Amino acid sequence: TTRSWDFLGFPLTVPRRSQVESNIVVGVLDTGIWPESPSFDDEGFSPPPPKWKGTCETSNNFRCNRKIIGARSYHIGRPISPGDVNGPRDTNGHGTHTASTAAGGLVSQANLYGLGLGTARGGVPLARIAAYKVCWNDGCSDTDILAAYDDAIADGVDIISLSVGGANPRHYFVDAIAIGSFHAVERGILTSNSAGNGGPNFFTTASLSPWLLSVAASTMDRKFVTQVQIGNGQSFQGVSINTFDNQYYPLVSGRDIPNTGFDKSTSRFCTDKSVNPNLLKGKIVVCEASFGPHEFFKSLDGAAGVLMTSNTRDYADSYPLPSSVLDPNDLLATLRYIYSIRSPGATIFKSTTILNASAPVVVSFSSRGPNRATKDVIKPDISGPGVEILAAWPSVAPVGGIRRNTLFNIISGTSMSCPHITGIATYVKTYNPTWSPAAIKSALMTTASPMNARFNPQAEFAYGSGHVNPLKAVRPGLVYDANESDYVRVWDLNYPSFGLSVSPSQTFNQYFNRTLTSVAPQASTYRAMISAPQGLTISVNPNVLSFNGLGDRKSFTLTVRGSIKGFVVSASLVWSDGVHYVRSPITITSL
Ligand SMILES: *[C@@H]1O[C@H](CO)[C@@H](O[C@@H]2O[C@H](CO)[C@@H](O[C@@H]3O[C@H](CO[C@H]4O[C@H](CO)[C@@H](O)[C@H](O)[C@@H]4O)[C@@H](O)[C@H](O)[C@@H]3O)[C@H](O)[C@H]2NC(C)=O)[C@H](O[C@@H]2O[C@@H](C)[C@@H](O)[C@@H](O)[C@@H]2O)[C@H]1NC(C)=O
Ligand SMILES: *P(=O)(OC(C)C)OC(C)C
Repeated sequence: TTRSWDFLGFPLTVPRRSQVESNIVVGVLDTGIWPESPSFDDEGFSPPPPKWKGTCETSNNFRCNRKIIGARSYHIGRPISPGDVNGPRDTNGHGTHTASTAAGGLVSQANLYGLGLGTARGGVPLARIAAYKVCWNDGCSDTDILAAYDDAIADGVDIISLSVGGANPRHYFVDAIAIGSFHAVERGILTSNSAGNGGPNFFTTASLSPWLLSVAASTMDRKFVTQVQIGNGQSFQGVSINTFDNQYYPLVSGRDIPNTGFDKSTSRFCTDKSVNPNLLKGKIVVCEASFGPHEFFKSLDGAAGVLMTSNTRDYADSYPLPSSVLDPNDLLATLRYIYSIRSPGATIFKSTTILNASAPVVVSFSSRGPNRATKDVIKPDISGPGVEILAAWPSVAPVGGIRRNTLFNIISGTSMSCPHITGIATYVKTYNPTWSPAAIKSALMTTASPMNARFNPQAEFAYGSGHVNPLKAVRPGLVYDANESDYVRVWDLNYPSFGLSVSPSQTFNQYFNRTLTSVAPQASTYRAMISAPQGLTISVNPNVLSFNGLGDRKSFTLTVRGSIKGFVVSASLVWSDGVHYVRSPITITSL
C-alpha cells in the first residue's frame, strides 16, 4: 500500500473532492476495527455527516472518533468464541488491515521491520469509516451478515466493502451475501467483494451475484524475496517476508533426522512431527514442502531456521523463524551440498525486493470463474492489488505466528484487493454523487485496462474485465446502467461484459442487447471497434451512436457467430468518441 496505489497510477497528488469525500461513509463488514491505529487518526476532521444514523458500542474499551463514526458487532447465534472479545474491537487484525487499505489516512514511514518502507494510505483518506464486526474465530455466520447489512443500510452507509466469503461455489444458492447485497443495492449501495482464494482451478469463485462487484487478486511490480546462501558460496532466490536479520546456521535434512517411529519417506517434508527434535535444535532444517507457522511450532520447535519448497512462489508470507521458500531445484542443490562436506551451513538473509515487469498477473490462489450459477454472466468482474499489501495492524495481533512491534503487516488475498476496489469506487463516487451501484461498477469495468492472456490463459475467468484504472474510472463517458428492477434473457442483461456458454466444435449464433447511458455533459458520437479472434465473427448494430447530452440513452445489438474449439476464447467491443473509451470483454467457453 506504500506502493500499490502508485502502481495503479493513483499518486499522493491526485485531485480530490475533499468536501464530498469527507461526507462519505464507508461501511466495512469484517473482524472489527482497532481504533488506535495511526491510519484512523482524527486530527482536523469536521463533525460527522448530520444525516448519519449509526452508533458506537462503547461499553467495552472502545471509542469512535470523527474518522471511525460507527462500530457494532454481531454474534447473534451463541456465545462469543474462545480468544475473541465482546464489542467492535478487532483482535484478529483482518478488519483493521482491510479498513486502512480502503480508507486509511496518510501515515509516513509505514513499515514492517523496515520491509516495504513508505507512506501507507487508503484510497480515500477523508471518508468516514463504520465497522460492522461479523467474523470471529467461530467463523462468520449468515445471521450476523444479514443483520450487519440491515444496520449498514439504515445507518446510512454509502458503499460496502465485504472481504468475506469462500463457501463451495455449489452452495451459491444458500449464500446470504447475495441477500444482504441485494437489499443493499435497492437502496443505491454498492458492494465490493473478494472473489475468493481457492484458485487456480476453473470453477473456484463463489462471488456470483450479478449486482456484486467481484474482485480478483493480481500482483504489482514490487516483490519480496529472501536470499539464501549455502556454504559453497552459491545463492538461491526464495520467497518469504523475512524480518529476522541476516544469520548463519548449520544445515540438516528432514530425511537425515526422522523421529521415533518415522521413515525418511515422510521426514523429507519434516511435517507432522516426523523429525527428531534433538538433532534439530540450533540448525536450519531443509524440508521438501511448504507449510505455515502452525506446523513450525508443532514439528519444528528448537530449529533456528527453515527452508521449504514449492512450484508456486508468486506471493510471500511471514513465519515464526528465519525462513525462505526455495524453487524445487535450488532445494536439491542445497540437499546435495548437505551430503557433500557433511558439515554444511547456510545464511538466510533479511528479505529484500526486486521489481517484476510482468505484473500485474493474477496470482495463483485467486478464485476464478466461470460463474457456476450462470456461465453467461462472467465473473470475476475486475482485478486489483492483493499480493503482499502492507497496511494497518493491531499491536496485539500476531504477525506470522509471533509478536512483533509493528503497526503494519504484509498479507495477501482477494480480501486485500477488494478494499482497493472499494476505495477507488468511493473516489469515483465523490466525483459522481448520483450514479447508482451498477453505474459506478460499470465505470470501473469499462475503463479498466486489458490484461495479458499469455500470463493468465483463463482470460476473463481470471481477471474479468482487467486491471483497475482509478483516474480513467472518473470519466467513463458512457455507462451500462441498471438496478434491482432488472434482476427480476440473461444475454440481454445490461452488464458491462458479454458471456456465452457453448459446446466444443459446434457452430453457434448468439445476439446480445445493451443500453448505454451518457454521463458526460457534451454531445458526441461513439463509433464501435471490435476485435475478435479467427474462428469467430462479431458485429454490432448500430456501430455508431450519438448522445445529445447528460442522461441520453441508446441501444444496440451484438452478434456472435462462429465456433471455438478450445475452452476459453475472448474478444472485445469498444465505444470510443475520441476522448472516452468504453471496452467490454467478450468471452466464449466450451465449459
Ligand atoms: C514475475 O511475476 C510472474 C507472475 O506471477 C511470475 O511468473 C509465475 O511464476 C510462478 C511461480 O513459479 C509460476 O508457477 C508455476 O506455474 C505452472 C503453470 O501455471 C502457470 O502457467 C500457465 C501457462 O502460462 C498458466 O495457464 C497458469 O495460469 C499459470 O500462470 C505450474 O504448473 C507450477 O506448479 C507453478 O505454479 C507461473 O507459471 C508464472 N506465471 C507466469 C505468467 O509466467 C514470475 O516468476 C518467474 O517465472 C516463473 C515461470 C518461474 O520460472 C519463476 O521461478 C520465475 O521467478 C516472476 N518473476 C520473478 C523475477 O519473480
Ligand atoms: P482474504 O483473502 O478473504 C478471503 C478468504 C475471502 O483472507 C485473508 C485472511 C488472507
